[PDB]
Amino acid sequence: KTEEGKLVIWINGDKGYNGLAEVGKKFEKDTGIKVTVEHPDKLEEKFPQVAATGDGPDIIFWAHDRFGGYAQSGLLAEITPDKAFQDKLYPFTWDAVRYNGKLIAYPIAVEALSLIYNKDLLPNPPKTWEEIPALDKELKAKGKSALMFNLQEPYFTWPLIAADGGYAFKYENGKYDIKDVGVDNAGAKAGLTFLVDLIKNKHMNADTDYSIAEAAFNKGETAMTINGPWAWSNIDTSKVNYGVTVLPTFKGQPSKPFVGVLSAGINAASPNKELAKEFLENYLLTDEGLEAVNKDKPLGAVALKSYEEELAKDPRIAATMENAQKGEIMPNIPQMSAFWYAVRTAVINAASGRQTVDEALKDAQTRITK
Repeated sequence: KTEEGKLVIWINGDKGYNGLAEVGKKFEKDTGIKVTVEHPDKLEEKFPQVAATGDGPDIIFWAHDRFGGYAQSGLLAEITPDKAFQDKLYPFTWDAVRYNGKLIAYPIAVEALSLIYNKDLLPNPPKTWEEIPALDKELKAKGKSALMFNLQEPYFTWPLIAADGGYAFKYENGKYDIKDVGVDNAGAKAGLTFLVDLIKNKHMNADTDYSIAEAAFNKGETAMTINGPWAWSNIDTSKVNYGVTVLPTFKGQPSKPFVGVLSAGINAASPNKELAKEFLENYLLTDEGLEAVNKDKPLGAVALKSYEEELAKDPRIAATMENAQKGEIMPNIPQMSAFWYAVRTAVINAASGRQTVDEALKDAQTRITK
């Protein structure tokens, strides 16, 4: 039974330079509230090493997948809810942030992507995706392109082959089956086959690099750029208007890309539970500290119906809200990491010239399981 008067924060994508700067000093100002502002970068690998000691600090924000799903085995204490829940909380948010009937994680950051569109240099029916690829005919017909992006990255092919009906793993409620995979079907096959025609009908050789494709996204002068809140290079007070819209449908069904929520939590050794719940409930959960990090400057939407209700002005929470309703939550299984060996042999190997999608993709399923 020991008590202390200090807490260390850990943020990796919150930013808030001036925001947290004030709130931190304002508390100690009373007569006993000192918070240490720290931010990680590569500590992701040190965690399992520096954790074996018992977790020094006790304040860190990270997505819910590797927070409420991994901590459940390491050393993370559950959180207690207040009246903000009964008040009017989005059931679609907490209903998914449950594990073994326990709430050992809370979301306080939405990370995801938008579909970029060009001011008015792309007239067409945004009801069909196929309308996009054809845009190259009229665009290239002069000396430009309506779309430009990578081709061998897990940010385009996957989201493109997902709008067909190709599942990855069997996840119900909050657990997996054993060998239930939805890749050895007609949905995944037809999706991997279409992606190949695009590369041949566009580059006809696939010679697009990062510096080559970066040229387009850099000047965003083409109706195809994919970016997120945590992938912007150099802010700079620009003066160019950009259009943010959500992806259409394919064949009749949308695609399943990435949705992200940051779960907050403390180690199963936090001092004073009542003092923690009180300090945190009024720290990063009120106009006192919240406005600091989410009002100094808007960037991420919060899990509050009351706040978002005025939030109608910000297009971050609104635009992403479209895909969120019809999207899939990131994975939380270690076996899924094996798929990396699949995508390389499926697209890369098959794109070489001595690998057929039949034996490459189909046989790949049986290999992963055995």
